[PDB]
Amino acid sequence: TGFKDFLLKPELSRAIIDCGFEHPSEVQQHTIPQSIHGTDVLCQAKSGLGKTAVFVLSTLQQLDPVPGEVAVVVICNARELAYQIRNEYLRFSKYMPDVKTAVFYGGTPISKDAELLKNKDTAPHIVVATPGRLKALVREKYIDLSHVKNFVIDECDKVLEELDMRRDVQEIFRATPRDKQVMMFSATLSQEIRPICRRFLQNPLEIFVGLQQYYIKLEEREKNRKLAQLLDDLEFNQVIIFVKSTTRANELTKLLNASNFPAITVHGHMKQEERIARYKAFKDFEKRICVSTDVFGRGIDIERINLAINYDLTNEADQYLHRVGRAGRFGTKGLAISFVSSKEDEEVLAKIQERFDVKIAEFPEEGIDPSTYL
Amino acid sequence: TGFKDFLLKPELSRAIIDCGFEHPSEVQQHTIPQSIHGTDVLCQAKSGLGKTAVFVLSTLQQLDPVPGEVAVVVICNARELAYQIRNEYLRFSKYMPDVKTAVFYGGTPISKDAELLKNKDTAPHIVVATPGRLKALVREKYIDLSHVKNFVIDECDKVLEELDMRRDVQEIFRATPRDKQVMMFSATLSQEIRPICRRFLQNPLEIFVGLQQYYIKLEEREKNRKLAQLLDDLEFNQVIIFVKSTTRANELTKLLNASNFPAITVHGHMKQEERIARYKAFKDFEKRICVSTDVFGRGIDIERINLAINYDLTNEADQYLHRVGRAGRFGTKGLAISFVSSKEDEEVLAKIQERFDVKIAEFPEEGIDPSTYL
Repeated sequence: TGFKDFLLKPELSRAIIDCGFEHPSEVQQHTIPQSIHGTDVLCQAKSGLGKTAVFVLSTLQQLDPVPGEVAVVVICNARELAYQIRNEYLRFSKYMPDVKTAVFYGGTPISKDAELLKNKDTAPHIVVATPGRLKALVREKYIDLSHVKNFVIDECDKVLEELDMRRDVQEIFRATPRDKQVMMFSATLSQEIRPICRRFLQNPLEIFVGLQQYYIKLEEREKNRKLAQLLDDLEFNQVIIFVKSTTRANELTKLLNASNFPAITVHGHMKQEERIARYKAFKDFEKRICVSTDVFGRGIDIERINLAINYDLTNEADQYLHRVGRAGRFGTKGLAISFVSSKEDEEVLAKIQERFDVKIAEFPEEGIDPSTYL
Repeated sequence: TGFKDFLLKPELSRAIIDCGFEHPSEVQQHTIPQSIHGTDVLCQAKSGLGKTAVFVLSTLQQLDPVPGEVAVVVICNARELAYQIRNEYLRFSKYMPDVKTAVFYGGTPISKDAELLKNKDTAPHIVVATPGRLKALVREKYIDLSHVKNFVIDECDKVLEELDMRRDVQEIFRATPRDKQVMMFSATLSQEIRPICRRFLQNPLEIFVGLQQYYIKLEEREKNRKLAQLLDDLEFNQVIIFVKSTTRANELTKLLNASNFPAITVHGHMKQEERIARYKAFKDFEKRICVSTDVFGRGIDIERINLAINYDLTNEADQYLHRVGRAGRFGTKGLAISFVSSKEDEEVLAKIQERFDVKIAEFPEEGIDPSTYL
């Protein structure tokens, strides 16, 4: 239990242990201890290495709940991301009954958010939101932000370069006390956006920047039968299958369900009500197979994924490393298999091995030992 | 026939007259005459003011076809845009039987492009392509670019800032003679991309930078019957109907098709194979009605749209001006009608009129004269 060295509340440490966390990532070791003191944070870390837990655990530790009073505000760029972030607040405030959280975004009647804000059972101490609706709550005085002590902007580079989101965020930022902690996070903080960020911070802490791999050389007409055989022989907990288009995702998923391989699919061109519903179905282990485009190529963390299959290879090596990264989370065991069915699959597979030193061996025809990836 | 003052081939001028062109836009007046001489061009012009006709008519005038020899190469960033550009070459080479053109992009077997390149009926003098596939044609020597005299990069700022496209484009650019004409076009040429552009030019010519509005105050349950009546009484060529959500787009479009109002819909939550298929169906006048979210609120240019209906009003005035801008393209006649069904429709309609000086009159109960918008 490495997080207990941060000297956090016993309710926090207990919830962190129920979430499977045992070793803090490097961004959390470099940010959490000094963020607890209320120091402003401008943080950059690579995709999926745990920036959410930084400001979630930090604000939850500084929080002392005052009833009916919003103390923490978190801003992101997308509605489902806000829903995801609020669900992380719920899981770490598991054993803090006094804490109440709410999320707000467009697409829902704003009158119901007003009622939820006044109710004594739902009056939130922590508010996650998208800039548009939260501004529509500040300006119609459905919410009071005169007591905010923690102001968080996630994906701050996108929030502050899009100018309609910047106006809303700055309107929200001017309803808060000036003597608050401000924290910003993004995997990409270019030299051109950092000066814009600094106009919200005051002397901030600035942080800047087991997987077995095989390939199979085959033809496109042989992918369906070889994949079905792979899923019958390999012993996996959950598998993610990456495809290069949405049409190939839906058609492959339809053939998997027809062949007694229960699978779901997530991609663009789909209603977000449906994208999230299947995301939760796969995340909560109702089906062991997920076919998706690069919409799940980065960041997604599902601990039961120990098999990633590149049904279609990527154009460049960087996306490949993020794809196979979905398996073997937190240095656990995993297995990655890529299909090489054309000329660029061979040059991109050729360009992956010099970049990372990995010899992506050809999948042996006799198969592999289950112990070598379990 | 203003284009005849450029002193172009009689076959070109004749095809230009069949395309309805009669007056050159300012970008074409400032670029075409000096581009005909083979002078390098770095051109910036606003969206939709005719940059395609600049390099299309210019290369077609300089072209003297040599059989089996590629003389002109055009690079864009998207596959459908390449298909669109090649179709513009077809329409202006209408009366030039010697000219042959081809387009190449991913998603198709590359062996068939090789066969099309060798065939004496299809060996192209002008090649439009996306950087990925054209590089895969140069490096496997399916195409010969040792004779290119005109090299065009459309949307050059996107082609050269994305680095996988820059590598491919520079690999293609090194298979061409160095003493060729190079032309680049984009609506956005920031100060940061122009030095990168100049490394391909040599002393280039550098060019840098009627709507009737009404509203109807009604209730939400009355929108369907009032819209159906509006589409039966008003005389429009094509109509765009803007909705605030994707669920309301699909349900409204389904009711329109049931009531003998053939319509299509484009929005998020949809497979992009399907989004584009309906975009082309509406753009090519197969159905006169399109229901969409703000995915078509900006930029989209369809000349037959003379009626825009705000079935759901926007949150802020800026998006309203872009929405109604889809009708009456290039200063032609148009008609805009917005539904006011709640309190903010009234304050946002209130805030539109001070910003733009327009008195958006209430739609008269007796209807409006067809002459006032035709």
